[PDB]
Amino acid sequence: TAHRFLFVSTPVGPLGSGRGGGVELTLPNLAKALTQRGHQVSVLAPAGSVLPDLPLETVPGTWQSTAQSHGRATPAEIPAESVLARLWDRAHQQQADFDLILNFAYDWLPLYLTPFFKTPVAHLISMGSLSEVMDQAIATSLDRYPGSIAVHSLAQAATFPFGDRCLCIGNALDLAAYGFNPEPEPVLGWVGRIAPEKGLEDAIQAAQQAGLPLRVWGALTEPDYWQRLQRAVSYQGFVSTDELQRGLGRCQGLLMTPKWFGNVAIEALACGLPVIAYARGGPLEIIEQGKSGWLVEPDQQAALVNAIGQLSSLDRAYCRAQAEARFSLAAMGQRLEAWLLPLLSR
Amino acid sequence: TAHRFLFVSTPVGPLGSGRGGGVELTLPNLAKALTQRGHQVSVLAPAGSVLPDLPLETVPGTWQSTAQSHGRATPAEIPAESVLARLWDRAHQQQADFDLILNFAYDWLPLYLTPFFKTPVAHLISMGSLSEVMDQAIATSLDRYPGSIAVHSLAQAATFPFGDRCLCIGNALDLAAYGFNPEPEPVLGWVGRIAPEKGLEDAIQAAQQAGLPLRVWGALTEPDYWQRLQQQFGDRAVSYQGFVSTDELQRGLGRCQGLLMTPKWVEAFGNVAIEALACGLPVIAYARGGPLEIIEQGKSGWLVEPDQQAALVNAIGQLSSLDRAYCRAQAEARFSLAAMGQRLEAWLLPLLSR
Ligand SMILES: C[C@H](O)[C@H](O)C1=Nc2c(nc(N)[nH]c2=O)NC1
Ligand SMILES: C[C@H](O)[C@H](O)C1=Nc2c(nc(N)[nH]c2=O)NC1
Repeated sequence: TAHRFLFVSTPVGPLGSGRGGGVELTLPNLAKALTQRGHQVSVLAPAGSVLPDLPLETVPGTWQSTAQSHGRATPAEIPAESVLARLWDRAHQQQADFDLILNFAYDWLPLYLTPFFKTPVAHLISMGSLSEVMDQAIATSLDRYPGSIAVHSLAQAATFPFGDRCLCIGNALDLAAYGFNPEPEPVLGWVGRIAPEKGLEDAIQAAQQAGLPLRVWGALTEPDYWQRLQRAVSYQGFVSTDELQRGLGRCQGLLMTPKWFGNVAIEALACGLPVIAYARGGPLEIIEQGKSGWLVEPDQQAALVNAIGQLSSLDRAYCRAQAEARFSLAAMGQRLEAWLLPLLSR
Repeated sequence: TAHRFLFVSTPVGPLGSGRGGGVELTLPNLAKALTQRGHQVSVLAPAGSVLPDLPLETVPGTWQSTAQSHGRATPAEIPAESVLARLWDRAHQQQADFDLILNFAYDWLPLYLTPFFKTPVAHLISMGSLSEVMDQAIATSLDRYPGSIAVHSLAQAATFPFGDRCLCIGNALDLAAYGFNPEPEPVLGWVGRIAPEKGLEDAIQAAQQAGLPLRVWGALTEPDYWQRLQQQFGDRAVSYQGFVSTDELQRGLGRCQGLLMTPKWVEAFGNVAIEALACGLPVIAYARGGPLEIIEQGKSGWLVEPDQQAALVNAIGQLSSLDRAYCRAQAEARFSLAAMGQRLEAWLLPLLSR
């Protein structure tokens, strides 16, 4: 019995714009994870979204603000011509053409709508607790529909008082499309949305360690920013994952310095690129200290320097071995089936 | 054929508190207007609500911010522990116990949720255009579910582009609570919140000049304002006659020769003109918004030029031309529960499926 799934993406931005964060990696990988087992998976996402191979349906409208831009007492916002609202209205309309509906939005409304749907609606939470309304909505969903919530990390699960009631699936990626290369060259990678404050700001600043360039990937937003330390910093634009990975794989190490998934680490490993992260949040469950990467104290600009000088120690083939050992699609396949299948009956 | 209805109140505040606004009068009245015609009506409302003779279930939560205090580009807010969201969740729980659910809340969420219900949801919009997100929600609802949206006035409909596709049910009240009084005292009425920038100094000035003392009705939050009113006018000029209730209002109001109605906002539908007619009171109102379709000019009242003393003074000196018996007959004819019942049935019975 092959089942039919509908994935409703994040409303902060179009899939494959770079603006939807880590959902743009996880959504297609978890989709591919089920299609490989003979399931049908169809995606619904904001207008402007791109997705190879997969039945996609898009809807135009106003993007949802970022959640890490609002307090804890701040309410859920539904602006005019909300894309989120129209995404869900749309899912509701076709609910009977599907066996289950998985939501990837870190948003109140999808959770709230769960009992209003006849088709079972499972939810994959992507961030820690940020809002009171959001935690209350996840909790209400659990209470009525147990097992229907999931998470990637336990450090994510632990920010919730209902934390132990959420499943863990962790995170995967399509290993086949990442080429592991030994050829390293003194470069250094960094991969994300190049925001006003993501880790430049203040992680390039620790690229001085051996005056190393820091080749920067990521979708460039429309506004400007720019020059401190006079311009040894090799740049890149957005580009597909396959162009990313060739350009990335040939780094000596990848840096991560977010404020606190973050399933970028996991891409670097798939190329045998050792990760230097802050010993904080997600990275701790991905990186194995002084083996696949370094996990240093946050906010030093000194610890990182040292970490970057110790890269040659780490076996690059080991990084690639971990990535395969844990983070395959085939394993994430089973874990999704041991999450969703039971909800088709309960 | 009788049916079962579920009425879901406003999330701005409890019923029986003053915070729910005109829903505090509309909801019971429309409810009563169906029960006195065979139907059953239940009510869902926020924690604290007081509502007699009618099955009431109350719901805990944060109240919803009044829509008029937000601008047009502002989003819809759903706060943590929202009474609004919990109301509509509870309604959906019991949806199969009723033939139709009628929403009284001026908010995005109940409108968005209409296709998500198997039981028909009808919406009584209570204010004029305020937001982009609310206007589009009603618009969407109109398209998919024509005949689903009702309004109190054409003046309020006129604020929306799609106003022509809304139904005007007007308004009603329980006439038996209001005593017709054909012989009033030499006094004038004014009803509403006692604060600055609310129309009262206009009504005091025009009353005094006319040679009649004014009697007032409503909430006084700032005593310094009241003493300041006495300072610059007269101790005789204006007289507190209590808060509003409804039985105290119809007692005290019927005794006046006229209601001076001098509001600022571009409506004030505003129940009070209807209630004044119920006691056989002629209304002297500003010629704008709701009263333009309430008062028949020169027969049940006078519609006058806004913010102008001479215009009130002239209307006051023509109150005696107006038959108080007529004021009552138009309240009986246009604003009765009996009359609202057919309109509600004209509107809601076609919306029933099965
Ligand atoms: C990966 C993560 O889900 C993504 O970066 C974000 N998603 C969301 C967000 N904010 C909201 N309101 N909703 C989301 O789904 N901010 C960031
Ligand atoms: C009758 C009048 O419309 C009522 O007092 C109000 N209701 C509401 C309001 N604001 C919102 N958001 N919702 C309501 O139902 N402001 C005033």
